Amino acid sequence: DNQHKKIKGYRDLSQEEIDMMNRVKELGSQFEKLIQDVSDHLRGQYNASLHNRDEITRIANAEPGRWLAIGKTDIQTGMMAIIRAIAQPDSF
Amino acid sequence: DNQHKKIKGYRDLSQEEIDMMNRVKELGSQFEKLIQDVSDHLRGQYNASLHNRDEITRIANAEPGRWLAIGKTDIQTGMMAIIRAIAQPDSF
Amino acid sequence: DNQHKKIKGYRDLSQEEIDMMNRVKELGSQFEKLIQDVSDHLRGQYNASLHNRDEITRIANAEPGRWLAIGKTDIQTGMMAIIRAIAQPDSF
Amino acid sequence: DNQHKKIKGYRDLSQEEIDMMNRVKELGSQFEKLIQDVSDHLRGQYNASLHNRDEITRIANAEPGRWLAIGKTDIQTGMMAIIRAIAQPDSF
Amino acid sequence: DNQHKKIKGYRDLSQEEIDMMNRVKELGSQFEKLIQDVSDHLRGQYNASLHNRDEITRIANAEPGRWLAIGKTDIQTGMMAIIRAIAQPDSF
Amino acid sequence: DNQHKKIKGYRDLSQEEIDMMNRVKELGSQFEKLIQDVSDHLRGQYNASLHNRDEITRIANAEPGRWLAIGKTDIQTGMMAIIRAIAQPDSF
Ligand SMILES: Nc1nc(=O)c2ncn([C@@H]3O[C@@H]4COP(=O)(O)O[C@H]5[C@@H](O)[C@H](n6cnc7c(N)ncnc76)O[C@@H]5COP(=O)(O)O[C@@H]3[C@@H]4O)c2[nH]1
Ligand SMILES: Nc1nc(=O)c2ncn([C@@H]3O[C@@H]4COP(=O)(O)O[C@H]5[C@@H](O)[C@H](n6cnc7c(N)ncnc76)O[C@@H]5COP(=O)(O)O[C@@H]3[C@@H]4O)c2[nH]1
Ligand SMILES: Nc1nc(=O)c2ncn([C@@H]3O[C@@H]4COP(=O)(O)O[C@H]5[C@@H](O)[C@H](n6cnc7c(N)ncnc76)O[C@@H]5COP(=O)(O)O[C@@H]3[C@@H]4O)c2[nH]1
Repeated sequence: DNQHKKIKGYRDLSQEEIDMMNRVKELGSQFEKLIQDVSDHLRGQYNASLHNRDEITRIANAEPGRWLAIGKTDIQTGMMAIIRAIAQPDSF
Repeated sequence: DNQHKKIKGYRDLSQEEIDMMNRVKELGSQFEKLIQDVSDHLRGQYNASLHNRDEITRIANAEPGRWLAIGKTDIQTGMMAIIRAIAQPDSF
Repeated sequence: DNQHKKIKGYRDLSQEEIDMMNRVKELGSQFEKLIQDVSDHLRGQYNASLHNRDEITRIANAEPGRWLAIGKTDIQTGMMAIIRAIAQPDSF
Repeated sequence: DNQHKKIKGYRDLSQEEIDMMNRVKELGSQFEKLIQDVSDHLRGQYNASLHNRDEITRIANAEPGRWLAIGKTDIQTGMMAIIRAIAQPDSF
Repeated sequence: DNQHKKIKGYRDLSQEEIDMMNRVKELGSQFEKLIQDVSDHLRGQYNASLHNRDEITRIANAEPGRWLAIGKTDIQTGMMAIIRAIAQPDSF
Repeated sequence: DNQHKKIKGYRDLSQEEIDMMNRVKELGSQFEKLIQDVSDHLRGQYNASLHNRDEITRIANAEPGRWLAIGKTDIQTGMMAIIRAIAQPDSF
């Protein structure tokens, strides 16, 4: 019970603050779905092109799965930073 | 006309690809609105607390405007990386 | 009371988990002190060298205050990522 | 001998500067130990929960090992940036 | 034809702008070659030292391939950010 | 003399290693010049458009100076990471 009191820097949050944090989290869920959809597109693109070496080489050179992972991490850490701006912990 | 042909690594894109890129951009617009709303909350919070030194010191120590800017940059660069995964330029 | 239940993805945490999170936060406090000490060194270095244009130009070109801010942000976001690995939210 | 003279932008450093850089490196060693401890916790958590599919799915969805790696990289690059603020190379 | 008009925020670009963007891309190609050369050095270093456990352990602890990948990503995203400063999309 | 021995994790470097590190630094100097050129373009663009509010608003919304600074930092930290892959310090 009341885990936050045990965590350093955590402070009490009002309903407005919690609602804003949850708004950020919800938008992120939409990004997650978009990322899954892009991953699904990539899976199809790769499959459609196996045996067509030129396209497989082009896709390997574009590295789209690596870039999608980069984007996912930036989206998640940006969400965390916005939420920190709302929640405002009293610690480094 | 056809600026992309002049830009290195840029390739022709199908309507499905362009639609996915635009989907990413649209979700980002929603993030922009959320960020503005958080900035507006912060402006109000600061204003409501001027002359209450303890709260002004607490807010200064939490640095919420800096964290909001950090989050904005991560959201934008993540969008760029997801869009690169869709668009797949043929260059470093 | 029990703010975490209202925040999406947040889950109950055991004492061991909270103790590890707090360990991360404590180490960060040590980094904060080190960063302040470096900022103090920089303030002195700059002061000692005003009127010695060559050194002031060299310091301006090294941009040490900007680099210290870069380091501070990376330390804080790394702390946040380690703490997320311990706390393990059930959301994007 | 005197490798630094051969490296562009590297400049001579006083004992105080070297001591501060080493202070940063030492604090980092403490972070390394903490990261290993978290990795050990994660290994145990996973092991304790194999055959309990719901928990294994939850852990896979939280991606704590990926987040721990993210945190490690941010800690290391932040250390590098703080050390650059102390050492102040005369190059881009 | 004219894919840019279909992509949100994309604007018409003059020849000077496109030439600057391509200048960035070209410099990046030079970085790609340097990165390949470093990867080749690492491959040789590892090979030359197999059976010399102490050196293999030292290399594993330095993690140079991971650091090279980190550097590659930072170079590519920095290129993207400079190009965005030139191209100036009218969107988030 | 021999400052590196006093810095933790620093190891002796061969001429080939130092030459590769310097190659990275040199390429970076080329990036610095390109960044200055882009900054100069931006200064001119802004100047040419003062009193044309629509263009000044568009430029303010694109935030090209902020994006150029983002790119500069990513280029510099990527250089640092590549150089760490060559130099291979024996510390966290
Ligand atoms: N002042 C204050 N009071 C709070 O109650 C509170 N709760 C969170 N925060 C801070 O918000 C910011 C963003 O949170 P996010 O959920 O994105 O990341 C969180 C989330 O991924 C995870 N986490 C924290 N608590 C829990 C929890 N109870 N369950 C699951 N995951 C958790 O660990 C990350 C980092 O936490 P901190 O980096 O220590 O504090 C956070 C951070 O500064 C708070 N700040
Ligand atoms: N002016 C100046 N004089 C110096 O003697 C000096 N030594 C280091 N630095 C700069 O400090 C900053 C942080 O150093 P860190 O050790 O975290 O990263 C270092 C470290 O990981 C690695 N490295 C450099 N020299 C060695 C070395 N001799 N042995 C092992 N690793 C080394 O390569 C990284 C990047 O070096 P640079 O990015 O070229 O210069 C560094 C950087 O700006 C110096 N700056
Ligand atoms: N205003 C404007 N008009 C343009 O014509 C234009 N073209 C690109 N940009 C923006 O430049 C910046 C850097 O571009 P880079 O090529 O590094 O990344 C690009 C590139 O990796 C990829 N991409 C975009 N279009 C194509 C394309 N036609 N073919 C291949 N890859 C493409 O997707 C990345 C992100 O694009 P955005 O993040 O939506 O817009 C870019 C970005 O802001 C433009 N901005």
